[PDB]
Amino acid sequence: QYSSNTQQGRTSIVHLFEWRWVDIALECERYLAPKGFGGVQVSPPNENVAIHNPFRPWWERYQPVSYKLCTRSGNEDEFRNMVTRCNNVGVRIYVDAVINHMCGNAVSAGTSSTCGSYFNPGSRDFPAVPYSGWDFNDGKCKTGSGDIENYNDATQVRDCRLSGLLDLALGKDYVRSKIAEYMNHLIDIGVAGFRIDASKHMWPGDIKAILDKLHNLNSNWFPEGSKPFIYQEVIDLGGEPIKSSDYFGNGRVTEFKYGAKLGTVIRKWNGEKMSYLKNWGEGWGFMPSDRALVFVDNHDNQRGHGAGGASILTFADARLYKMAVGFMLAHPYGFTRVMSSYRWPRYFENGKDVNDWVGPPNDNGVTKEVTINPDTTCGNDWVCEHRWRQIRNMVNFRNVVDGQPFTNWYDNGSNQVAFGRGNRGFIVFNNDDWTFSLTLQTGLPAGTYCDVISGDKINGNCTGIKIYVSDDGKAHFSISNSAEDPFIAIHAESKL
Ligand SMILES: C[C@H]1O[C@H](O[C@H]2[C@H](O)[C@@H](O)[C@@H](O[C@@H]3C(CO)=C[C@H](N[C@H]4[C@H](O)[C@@H](O)[C@@H](O[C@H]5[C@H](O)[C@@H](O)[C@@H](O)O[C@@H]5CO)O[C@@H]4C)[C@H](O)[C@H]3O)O[C@@H]2CO)[C@H](O)[C@@H](O)[C@@H]1N
Ligand SMILES: [Ca+2]
Ligand SMILES: [Cl-]
Repeated sequence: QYSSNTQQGRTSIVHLFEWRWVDIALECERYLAPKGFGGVQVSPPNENVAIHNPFRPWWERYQPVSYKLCTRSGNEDEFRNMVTRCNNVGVRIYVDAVINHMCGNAVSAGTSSTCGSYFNPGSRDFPAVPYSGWDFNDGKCKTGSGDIENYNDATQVRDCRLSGLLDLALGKDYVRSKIAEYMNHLIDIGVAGFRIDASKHMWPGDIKAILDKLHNLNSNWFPEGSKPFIYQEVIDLGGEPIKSSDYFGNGRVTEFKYGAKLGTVIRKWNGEKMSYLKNWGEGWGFMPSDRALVFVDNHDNQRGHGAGGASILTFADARLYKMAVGFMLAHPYGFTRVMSSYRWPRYFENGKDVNDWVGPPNDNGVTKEVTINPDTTCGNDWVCEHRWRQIRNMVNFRNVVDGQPFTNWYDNGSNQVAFGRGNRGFIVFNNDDWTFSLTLQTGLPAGTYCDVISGDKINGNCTGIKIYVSDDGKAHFSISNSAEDPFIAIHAESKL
């Protein structure tokens, strides 16, 4: 469950948050494959509650009504077509699996769901599964409200209702079997693994019992005996009884300390600075590298949900965000996930965004297609971070340096730092208020290299900055603090 199952030499996944299946399939073919992306995390593919107040929020997708593959992203046929077309070009698909709970206990009964299935939360009736009152934890929870009241009590965190969401009885074999049926349907289609949503709210032993029922990956694309890649969402920032390490038996775990601390460093908040990143990783108290799923922001914390945190960097602070993402992709710690977002009407009212619920770009609830502008950016209000040159070219940097040791570290005692990955790549950052200009040891063979942050290599020339590495591996770097991108990266495949 720890191996990504990506094609050899592809090292990252991109979260195409709320994108339609037909758009993802085209994106695999035209962009992700030739650019070396390993895989795509998709939003929940299972039928959910259509919530009309507020209007079609992104979060309605975390309120399941059935395991039918019918959502605003498209139907079962479109889902199958996407997975096929992606695997056929060597790009994997990872599913966001919502298995802790069904919908909110106070949603009205009826057929207001993305596939028209009837459901009755009040009587616990979900006949398209089917589930009944017998399949929920109402009798097991011991709080007055039936909802989670206290994160200091590990038992109620697992047995009671997260924010009123109907809590599935994952202790019983019937429920475990219905969930396993859904996941096996996905695996046979050609899915390479799963983000397990709300993992903190399930017993690690109940997750195990469901994963024991899973098939091996589809033998047309994957070697015999391949297991789905599993990464679990657990928010463990310290100081509560549940620990991310309680989940290592099942797969990888999301390391939320990563993006909170890196955002603080890059913003230079709290007395922190880039020279302290010399021991980034386990030195900062993070979980082991071989268990971590890392990221700068995710779909929750980029809009103040989940753990939130003011330090989080997102597309909305583009200049610092590209640097943070650039550091993450150059550094060997963890398995990396890049976010891909949409814009929404951000409106603050006593220091909270009251529009944090807004769903993807839409026409009366119908998801807008991803259009591609002539300069290769996206229209219709999709951000497409994954197509920003500085991010895409760092996704390739990580592939080119895969397996190479962290070496040749330099720092000025403040916010000018540089490091190498073996003899395959070198990266230089200026986050200080003055120019960085210095001759440094790169570890690279002699030659002319294109800086892949400012430009691209094409036809034996560069479109941006060029760096000249001499016979002893040294090169001069000059980065103004006023630079729009104040970092430089070169690697073995950017050499002329
Ligand atoms: C009925 C309910 O509907 C709406 O709730 C929505 C939320 O606002 C959305 O954020 C979204 O939640 C998703 C989800 C549930 O499917 C789980 C994910 N993330 C969770 C995390 O798993 C939880 O543990 C919890 O995090 C807490 C930490 O564990 C604590 O340590 C501490 O830091 O507090 C945090 C915050 O409580 O909540 C996280 C968000 C998943 O990725 C989420 O996207 O969807 C739900 C369901 O629609 C309404 O917003 C709400 O008011 C209604 N009561
Ligand atoms: Ca639970
Ligand atoms: Cl996540």
